[PDB]
Amino acid sequence: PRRAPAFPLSDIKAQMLFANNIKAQQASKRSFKEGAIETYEGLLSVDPRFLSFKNELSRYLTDHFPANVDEYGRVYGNGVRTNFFGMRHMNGFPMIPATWPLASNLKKRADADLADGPVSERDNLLFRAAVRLMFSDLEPVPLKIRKGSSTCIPYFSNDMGTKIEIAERALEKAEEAGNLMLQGKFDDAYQLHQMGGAYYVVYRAQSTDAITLDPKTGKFVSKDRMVADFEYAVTGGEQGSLFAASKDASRLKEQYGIDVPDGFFCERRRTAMGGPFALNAPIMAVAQPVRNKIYSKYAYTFHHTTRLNKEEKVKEWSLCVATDVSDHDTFWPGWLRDLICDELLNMGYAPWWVKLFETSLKLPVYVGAPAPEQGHTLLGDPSNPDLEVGLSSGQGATDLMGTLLMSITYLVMQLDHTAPHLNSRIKDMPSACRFLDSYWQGHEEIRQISKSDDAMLGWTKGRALVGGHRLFEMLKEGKVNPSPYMKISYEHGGAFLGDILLYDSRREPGSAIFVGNINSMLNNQFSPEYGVQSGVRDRSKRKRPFPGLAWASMKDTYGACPIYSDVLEAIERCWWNAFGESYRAYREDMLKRDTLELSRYVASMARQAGLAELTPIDLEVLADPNKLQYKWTQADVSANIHEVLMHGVSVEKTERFLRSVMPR
Ligand SMILES: [Mg+2]
Ligand SMILES: [Mg+2]
Repeated sequence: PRRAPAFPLSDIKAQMLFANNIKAQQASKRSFKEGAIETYEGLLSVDPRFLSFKNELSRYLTDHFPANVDEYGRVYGNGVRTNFFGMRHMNGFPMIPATWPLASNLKKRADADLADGPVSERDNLLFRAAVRLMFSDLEPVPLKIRKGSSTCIPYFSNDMGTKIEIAERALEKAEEAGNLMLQGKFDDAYQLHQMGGAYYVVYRAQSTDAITLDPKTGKFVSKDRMVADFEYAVTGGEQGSLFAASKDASRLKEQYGIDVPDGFFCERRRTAMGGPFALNAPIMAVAQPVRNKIYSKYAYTFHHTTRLNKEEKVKEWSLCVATDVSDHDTFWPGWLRDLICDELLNMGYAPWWVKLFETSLKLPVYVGAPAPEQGHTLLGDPSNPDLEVGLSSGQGATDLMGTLLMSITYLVMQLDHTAPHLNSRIKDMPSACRFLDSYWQGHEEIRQISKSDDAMLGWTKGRALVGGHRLFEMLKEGKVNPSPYMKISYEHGGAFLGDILLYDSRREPGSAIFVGNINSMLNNQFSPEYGVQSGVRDRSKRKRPFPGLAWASMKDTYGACPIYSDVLEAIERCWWNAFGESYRAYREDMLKRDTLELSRYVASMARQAGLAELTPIDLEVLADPNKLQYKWTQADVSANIHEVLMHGVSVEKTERFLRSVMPR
């Protein structure tokens, strides 16, 4: 059922993806690379004292604080959902091999018994109503670009000046490029305007993953992560194999002379993709105004900040169901891309812009190095983009694509299983829009708070409440999938956007509280995804600009966890045993140094200003800007702090671009 074409790096089709510069050529050729991360300045992830510390601490905390999760996946008591063995990885050393990305997810969806389009007219109206509500009365804003981010295919530039030029040029030439694509002239659009080509596959670490201790043997077991070989990826699973990647770290002693303590493993590696910047810039110019609309008008469902902000909504509910979606990005349906595009055309959006948007979600993928002696292959033909990868992580609107799919998927689940009396309110497009507008503002007896694949579904008192309880029971039983669209289950230890919903003896939302996840504190402090990048002079360009700052926001973020104090004492005791030093003093010194360094980057901050004007969100984001890509948004961060991490193209250039895209 159609194997995707594949081209080696030597092929002209792959060569055309990399510009005639050292950075682009190095990216094309880069072989498999691995190494210990510099966890903190002058400390490697594989340091014997650090691994001794991790062994003692993970064992102690699991022993003294076993998980408190009930039969319905509700967290209670200590606020712990699993063991603390997730920290036991040799950070910087990945599992081998990483997966080859699936060129087509059509068979994957069909075999999982998931729909190839909207099941009913009601569902079709709801998905289309979501497009009309999300993309309608948008306001232009400056196009913000992350400092130090790559432009990927074809230039691979990390320079802000070059990035601004590329983005401004892209906004000027998007119409001409989109019109060429409408004529089927993809090669011309790419050659002239660098809009097309492929996504560049980057493999990212998921630093902590499940590890269990087998009581029978006293030996640790890592969670098996299934990977697809090249044959499986190109055939969409028709041929080739899906097998467990090797997390065995024994190899590090032989290859690198690194001592590997018992029960320490190689890290899980996830595919991530970087988009061709010239294609992403015109998409981002529309995506940011869309986020501003949904986070303002539909703030109830979509805008999530603090644990108390979430708590105020959830406390009003009679029932709260914390859902889980299996492999969201790979299962994301191409028919939704086509439905979105069709509806934007119906609204009066520029056909050339819709074509660029459509193309961004069908683009080929360049596979770098999943393992030693593997990769350097382009999947799909850039002359006619036709891939069905699901949702590409580096696309300019991925968060919105996951949010649109999932928000409607959950609403449909609530309609099907709990509220058939509301079906009469969804008769046509105007009534579908009126109903969805009301639902998204939290005005109906069925409610939700969501972001992509993370959500909490609510029921107030009323006719739907009884159905709500049956749906929860169906999820607990786990025999029937409640959705025709995605694989839905209940979360084992309900949480929403990093905050655990802590229930009491009553097991009711009214008396439940949102608390920080203590395991996330440990993940962030002892298993960061990236090293400190001490060689990158401009700190704002680093993946972890100011790691020391997270100590100042720790109490605000995690202080509400029942075992907060216990964990900090256990850390201090174990760090003393391992290093013969105070961890608290070590972090206080790092906090002082990073606070001083920060003033160099903030115009409003004098030579030794201090953190007085900064919020806990500001501090968490300066230590980890990745939180700005999955947890928070621009409006949640102080203006002077957002400027440290991002730079923009003028609103004058974006305003003119947006006028040409949008309906009359
Ligand atoms: Mg899952
Ligand atoms: Mg959830």
